[PDB]
Amino acid sequence: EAGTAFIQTQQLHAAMADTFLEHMCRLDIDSPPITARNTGIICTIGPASRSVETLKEMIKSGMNVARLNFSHGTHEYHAETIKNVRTATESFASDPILYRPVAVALDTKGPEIRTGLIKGAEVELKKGATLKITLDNAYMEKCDENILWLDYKNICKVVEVGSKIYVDDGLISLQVKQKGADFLVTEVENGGSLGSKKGVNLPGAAVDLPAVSEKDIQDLKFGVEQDVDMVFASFIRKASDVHEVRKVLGEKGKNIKIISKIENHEGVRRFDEILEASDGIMVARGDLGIEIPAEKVFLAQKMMIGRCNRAGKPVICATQMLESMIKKPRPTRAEGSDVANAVLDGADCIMLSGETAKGDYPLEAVRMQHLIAREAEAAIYHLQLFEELRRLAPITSDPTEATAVGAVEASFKCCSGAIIVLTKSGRSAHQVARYRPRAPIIAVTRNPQTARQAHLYRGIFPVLCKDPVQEAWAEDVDLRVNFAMNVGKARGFFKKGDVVIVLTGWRPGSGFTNTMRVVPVP
Amino acid sequence: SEAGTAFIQTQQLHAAMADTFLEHMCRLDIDSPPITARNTGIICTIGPASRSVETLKEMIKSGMNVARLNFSHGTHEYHAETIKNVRTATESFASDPILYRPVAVALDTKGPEIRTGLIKTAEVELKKGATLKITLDNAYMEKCDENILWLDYKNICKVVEVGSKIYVDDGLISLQVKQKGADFLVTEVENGGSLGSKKGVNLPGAAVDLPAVSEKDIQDLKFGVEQDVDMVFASFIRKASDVHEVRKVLGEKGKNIKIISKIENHEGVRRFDEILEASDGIMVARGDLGIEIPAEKVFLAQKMMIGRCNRAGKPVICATQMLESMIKKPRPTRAEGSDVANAVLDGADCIMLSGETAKGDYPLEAVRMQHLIAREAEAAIYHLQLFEELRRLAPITSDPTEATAVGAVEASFKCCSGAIIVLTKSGRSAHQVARYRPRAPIIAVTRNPQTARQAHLYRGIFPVLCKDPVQEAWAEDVDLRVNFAMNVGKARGFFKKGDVVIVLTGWRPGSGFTNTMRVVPVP
Amino acid sequence: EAGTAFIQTQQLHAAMADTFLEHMCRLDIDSPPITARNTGIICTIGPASRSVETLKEMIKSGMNVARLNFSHGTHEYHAETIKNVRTATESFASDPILYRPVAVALDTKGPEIRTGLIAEVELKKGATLKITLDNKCDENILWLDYKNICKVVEVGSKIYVDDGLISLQVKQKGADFLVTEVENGGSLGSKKGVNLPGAAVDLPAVSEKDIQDLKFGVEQDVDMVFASFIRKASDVHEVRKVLGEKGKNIKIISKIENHEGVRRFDEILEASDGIMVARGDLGIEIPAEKVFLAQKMMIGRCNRAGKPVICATQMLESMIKKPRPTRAEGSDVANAVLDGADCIMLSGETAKGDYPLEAVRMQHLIAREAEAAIYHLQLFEELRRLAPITSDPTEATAVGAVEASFKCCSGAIIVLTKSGRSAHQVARYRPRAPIIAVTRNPQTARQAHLYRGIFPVLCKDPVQEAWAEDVDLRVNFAMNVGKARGFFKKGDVVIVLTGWRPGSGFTNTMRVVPVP
Repeated sequence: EAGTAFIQTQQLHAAMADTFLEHMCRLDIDSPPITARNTGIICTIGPASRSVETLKEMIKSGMNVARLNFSHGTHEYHAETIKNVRTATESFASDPILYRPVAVALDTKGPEIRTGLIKGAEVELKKGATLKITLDNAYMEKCDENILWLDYKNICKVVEVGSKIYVDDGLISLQVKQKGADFLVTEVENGGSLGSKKGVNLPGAAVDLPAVSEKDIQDLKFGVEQDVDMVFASFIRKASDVHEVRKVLGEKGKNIKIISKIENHEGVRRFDEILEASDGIMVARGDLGIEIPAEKVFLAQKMMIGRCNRAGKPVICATQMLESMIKKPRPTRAEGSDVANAVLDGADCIMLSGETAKGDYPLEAVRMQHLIAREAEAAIYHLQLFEELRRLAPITSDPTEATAVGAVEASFKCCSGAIIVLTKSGRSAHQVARYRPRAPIIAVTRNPQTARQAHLYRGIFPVLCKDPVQEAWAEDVDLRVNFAMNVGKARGFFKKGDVVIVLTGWRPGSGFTNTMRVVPVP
Repeated sequence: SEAGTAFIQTQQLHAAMADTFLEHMCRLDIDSPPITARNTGIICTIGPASRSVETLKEMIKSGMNVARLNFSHGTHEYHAETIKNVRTATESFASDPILYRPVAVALDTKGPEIRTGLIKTAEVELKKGATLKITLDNAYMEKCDENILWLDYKNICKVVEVGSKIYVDDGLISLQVKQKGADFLVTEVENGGSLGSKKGVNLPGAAVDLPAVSEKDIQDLKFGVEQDVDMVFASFIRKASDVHEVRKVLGEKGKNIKIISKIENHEGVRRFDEILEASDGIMVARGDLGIEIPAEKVFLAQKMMIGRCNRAGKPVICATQMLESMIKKPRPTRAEGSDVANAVLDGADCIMLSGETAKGDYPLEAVRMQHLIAREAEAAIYHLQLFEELRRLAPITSDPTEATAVGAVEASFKCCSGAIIVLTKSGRSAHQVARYRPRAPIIAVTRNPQTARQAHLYRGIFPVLCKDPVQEAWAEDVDLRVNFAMNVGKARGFFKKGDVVIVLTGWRPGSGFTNTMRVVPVP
Repeated sequence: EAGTAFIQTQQLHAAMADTFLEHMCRLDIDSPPITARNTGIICTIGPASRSVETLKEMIKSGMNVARLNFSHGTHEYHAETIKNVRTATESFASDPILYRPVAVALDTKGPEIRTGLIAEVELKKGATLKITLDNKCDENILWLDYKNICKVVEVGSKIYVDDGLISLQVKQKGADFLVTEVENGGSLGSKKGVNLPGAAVDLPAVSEKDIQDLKFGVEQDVDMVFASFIRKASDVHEVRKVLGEKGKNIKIISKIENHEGVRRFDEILEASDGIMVARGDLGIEIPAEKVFLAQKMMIGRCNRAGKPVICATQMLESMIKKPRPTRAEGSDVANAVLDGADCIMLSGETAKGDYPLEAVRMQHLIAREAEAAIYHLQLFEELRRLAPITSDPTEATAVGAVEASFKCCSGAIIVLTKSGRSAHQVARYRPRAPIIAVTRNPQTARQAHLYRGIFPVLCKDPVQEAWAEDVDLRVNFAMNVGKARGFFKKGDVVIVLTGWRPGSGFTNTMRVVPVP
């Protein structure tokens, strides 16, 4: 096999139900899944998971993307994580059929509001009471109940009367009564224990902090040097923030995908322009949950995933996934359901955080994610997804687009085992993925970066062809198609006598993946 | 460059197809030019008014796709020279392959007939209410008059009852049978009129037992094979065994000749399904049906038969009483414009003109007018619904050609393509596309001359005959054929630089299936 | 049973086909029709048909509306026709189950350009012909009574003569004479009709004579007016003005007879109560390759608006001399029905031909056969999707009635209506089941015939003191009419529309009711 996630046996000839309701009634928990796991698994690599050995096991169990969290660590430390990721990835390269591309993602620390120290270190903040938030440094090393300092100079500009301010990522709540001439005076809504350099969130305030801190500028230039596939850009509030990130990555980093993290109210409010400007979106439920009423976050998640699905842009669901698996070898029922529901809402990828970065069971976390994501696939109602996305786009006439919608249509009609797409940039495979076929998309490419970036898209299984370009265009095609047939047979996607859809250009160095073939598997 | 006037059919590809049939009707505009090409085939009967090489050339230029020969009259030698003139006219355009329009030759048999005897030519006046005795007794063959009538159908009596109608001379004279003898009938003249010598008889509702193929038809079918006709229109088909008989006589030499069954009576309508299964296509002969069946049911029979043909993906031709007024006038009635148009809208693949082109005074104007009406009727077809219904009825399979043909039609609607280009040897791939009824014209590129001619049986196929030799690189042989079809479509005004067309081909030489679809911008 | 059109037996639990194509595929010429005849029949009354005896037989054979052509005849002559129509109609009053309302239609003469008098001269094609106003008939000289042709004709105009049989081409005017050349040839008799292309005709839409005819119609209590030569909204407004206050309930049906009417159709429709498509007149200016489009477009727009549309002219012409129609005529009629026409009108066939009775019965036969080919599922689905999104209770109620009628395979939708409004709303959505509109207003009953699928019945019973008893009595009358006509039987289901509580007028109440 070469890993517990390698073989994902499909059955192609099930009756598709005429209604969503019937699709639900037919679910059967005693039935093994009969579909591939189509959602991407992103794991945060840190102290628990950064050894070459653990990483190999994680790749086997279904990790597609390694996330590096630049909130902590030096460049040296993260360069050594990346090197171990690439060693573990390349250890499977000897067998091109069993090689799984693994992407590297750099997640920036991003703009932050921090308190100043207690004196340096705890203080008890009293339900009711008053607290003055002060702003000049002559009060930074001394806090306690009376006063509190923080580094965001413009708080007073962006806060109004009755605004919430949260301290220590949600713990302490505050209610601003008056803006007191470059000061703030606050009623303690919640109250708890207060420490030093604790994070501050401003629900519904249009924070004025730069798109990119100087620390992020240096971390993004390191990402370019280190050849990363994508960046997760923090606290994105407007289209300009994205353009700034893109400016920093410049010409050398132009092929690096920018995933915008939506972590506050302004980001949700300005989502359309953020989406316009971005390559993808990450929904940070934890951070949204501080910034926005608890009970609206599920609305915000569903909206963002629907809009991304409509634009054909990758969306990653993040934070609070299998967080209990930091300390235990199984997740709760509720975690299972939350993960499942993100896949069912239409997420392309699910990201694991502390569960893989620093906890006691990184391996089991990956495996459990793969199990849940794969079981969720039974409850996806493919017909409706495809029918609605088809119905919700213009004429276009872009040959590659027209051919993508056709391949997906053909995949349903023929109950195909796969859609094989030959692609240099990945674009055709991405265009196929936005129409949400049931069949796996086998994206055959010679470009190693294309192959790694393809993991951002639901349903793309990237395979990296290492064979040189054959002279005769038609036999170069048959060779890449052959490689795909062999992977798909080996992963149990299909077998002899099944049918697959094949997408290609026509003749060498053509503009457009504009050629669709329906091909029996030999 | 226009050597036609049916040749240039300028299409406008970029308007939204309405979301309802009702809205499509509401948006019809008599003041704007048609934006579609003329997709139904035109079949013209060639006779004294049309058989010269010169008239035939202009008939091709005006839209004629198929030359019909009516073997009801004329000798083998008369019909052989007609066929020769059709081919001389057709081949006069071969010098420019872009202007060349394939033209098919169809042979329409006389078929089985019931005929009366002689009036000792002389006529006698039959009067309503009077009694007429019909006798089989041949001692009377030559002495028909106002009291006794001899017919040559020796089984009439087996097949008729008291109450039964008998029509004579194309429905002019009606008799109801009042007493049923063994060798004879006695009947009340219901209608009345002047009865001539050797006139045709119809038995409405009677399961007529004459042979599928007369002695004269066997001779005519063998001549068809020798003359390399493209199709036969077989008369008075009543049941599956009738079609098998025709197929047996055409035999192995005639195996590629298409058999179109003419439905001309009640039994044919009733046994339509078995006839359709056995036939290559169907011709609805409304005039004949009008005698054989209550006049006011014929429109139901037509709609029914055209529907079943569309469902089966088999050509259906509507014939008789099309632009008949144009035998003597240079313009048709409003009613005829409407009846032709409604046969197009019913789903007809082709329309056939008869005396209008065979013997009338304005053969050329009948062709021109048929083309005008058919092209305007196109605006009124709601293409989207036909396709969606045919897609949803089709038996579900994973067969690659069919998935590809359906996909190609789907893409043609979604990209508003200017054409579907299909490279086809036998024509099958192009026929598979046509049966899904795209709005866009199908340009079927073939090197097979016969394939090119027979393609006209299907609505929407514009066949072009590629003359170039087979290139050594398959990919180059494809682009050569595709380029040719591009040149043709540009010249006919189907599309232009910037537009998109759908292209269907195989994948490598021979292989098996036309399983490749490309969405190609027009260079 | 009194008459050949009375019993229209139905079978209800069909299963409608999933596609239009399957619907066509399942047509079967040997099966008797299993639906009522839903299309209205309008007959022109004239010398052959104006006797009480003939009118009675015509009613029994399916005539729903009697058209009076005021192109000819005096007020005295028409008053007597109307009196005969009403005598014949009221002869059936004595059994209310058997009583069929019959409407009277007044068709205006309108403006008419007409030639003079000399035998037939053959205008051989190409050969001169000058027109004169000087109050003589060969290839040079022809006179006509439109004093302003010269003012309205500019070198290159066309002049049609005798119902488009001839077409002359002016290309030199002389402000009193015109010098034409024959463009289309034919034989030319005496005292003919003439037309000009586009909007050239400036003659008033309502003439002094039309004003007198329309006021006559008001005093004779006619149900509808067929307004000739309507070319724009303001022609409709002038007719409505003349009919005025007293004639406010008279339906105005604008006749579309020329290219200009087609061009300005949207405003004519808006301003009219309905439309008549005069195919023959259309075919004078408009070529044969376009007339069928105009017909389909106009019937389509009428259907979308919910306004009655009548197909007229060249229907069963051959039946003027023959007792049977041709195949082509049968098809032409059937195709008007399938196009969505609410009524079909007979002209010379009933007015002056030898077989008035047979032309009616044969119209009925064809219209009833055409019903099998109508795909009611799609009509309703589409008209539902294209209706403006209102909350109007009467509209929601009508749509719900039709939907319940399909779901329940109901034998009928029974509508209790003083004004007919609710029955008209239901007919717009094209149910398969017949609409039995129960009314005590005789005008409502008569005007109902303009709408496809309405069977109007006139309740003669007095109002019951208890409202629910008054409702049950009218519904019971409807059940009886429907059983006698064979629409349904005991054990079937019907849809019933009413108001809630006495003397409303607002029909917002739907019930699903077993046939007892």
